[PDB]
Amino acid sequence: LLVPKLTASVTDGAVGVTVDAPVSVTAADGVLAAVTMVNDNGRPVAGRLSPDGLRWSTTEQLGYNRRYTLNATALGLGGAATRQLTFQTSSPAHLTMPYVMPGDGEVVGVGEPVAIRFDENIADRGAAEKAIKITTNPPVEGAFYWLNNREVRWRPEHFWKPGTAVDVAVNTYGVDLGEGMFGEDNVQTHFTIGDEVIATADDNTKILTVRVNGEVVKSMPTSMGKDSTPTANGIYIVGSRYKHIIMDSSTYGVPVNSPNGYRTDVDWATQISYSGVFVHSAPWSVGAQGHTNTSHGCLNVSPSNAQWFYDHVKRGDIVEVVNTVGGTLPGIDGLGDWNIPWDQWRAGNAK
Ligand SMILES: */C(C(=O)Nc1ccc(OC)cn1)=C(\Cl)S(=O)(=O)Cc1ccccc1Cl
Ligand SMILES: [Cl-]
Ligand SMILES: [Cl-]
Ligand code: NA
Repeated sequence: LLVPKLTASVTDGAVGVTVDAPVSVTAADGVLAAVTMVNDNGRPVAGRLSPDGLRWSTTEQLGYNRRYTLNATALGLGGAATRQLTFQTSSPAHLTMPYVMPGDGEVVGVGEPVAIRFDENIADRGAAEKAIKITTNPPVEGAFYWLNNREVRWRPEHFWKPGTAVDVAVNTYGVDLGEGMFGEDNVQTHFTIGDEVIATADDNTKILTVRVNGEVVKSMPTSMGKDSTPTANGIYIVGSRYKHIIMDSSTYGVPVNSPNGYRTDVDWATQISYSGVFVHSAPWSVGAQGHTNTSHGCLNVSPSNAQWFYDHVKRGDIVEVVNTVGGTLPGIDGLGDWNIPWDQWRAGNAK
């Protein structure tokens, strides 16, 4: 004649209960006859009893700064049992919203990292990383690395293989991300890796050679940064692409009428670094393309070739610059992720 026993995922009088998980009640030596949970305003939280009557769980996300009262009743062959539990959830000092790139359903190149950018500084980087679940198919190992206080990146050791599915579940709602900062919401994104496209700009030849799945499909002469403002070597990730884009140097503090000033509407511009390196149309430098470097760091190419590049590259394709007189693109540029050695990237910078 055992009385039914009830087990809850919460404790009476608990405080700071995180809302990153549903609340459940389980019955033994009997079944749940009724389970209810209401907040301080009397409003119930949606839940569902399992078909066998042994498990009840909330199906609606709980809220912050709330007081919940949980009531459960179990009936068994041996009698009846009831419990009442009250608890209070986390009271964030501030919330932060995550933003994920690339976009959901996108087809990206083999260089595209997963990016999760928050709208606030993240004090507990480890908590953030733990709340982000990455699925890859075919599965490959990857690791997180922070570009700054708000944006973390995830990538494998080598370029993605085409045909790879990437699933990104940012499960930050209810997660304490440090110093009272909690996740404002969850985000779900999924994308796929398309064709391997790798363009190599070699300063020795001043040719930009585009290889699609290992085959050279296009060669175009280029003029890169002049010796005083050279184009950094390294691996660049293709970012945004513009049919045309207005650029004004005074926007960033450089007068237009200075030696390094400019104010023009640029055609067929493909971004390959946050620092400002673009592939774009440079009709004025057609003669120097393939012979001498004349730009401020951009890879200048012909109008038809710049349009060709715009048409044939996608977000996440790779541009690799070699043999310039400049240094190496910073790994934390924003599109320079691949320039960090794997051992450093894997080790991370969570602490
Ligand atoms: C790239 C760049 O270096 N463009 C460039 C500078 C100078 C010359 O003279 C031959 C040719 N191309 C960029 Cl993103 S920029 O910051 O310098 C803006 C700019 C300025 C002039 C022309 C095009 C562009 Cl995108
Ligand atoms: Cl630049
Ligand atoms: Cl720029
Ligand atoms: Na309360």
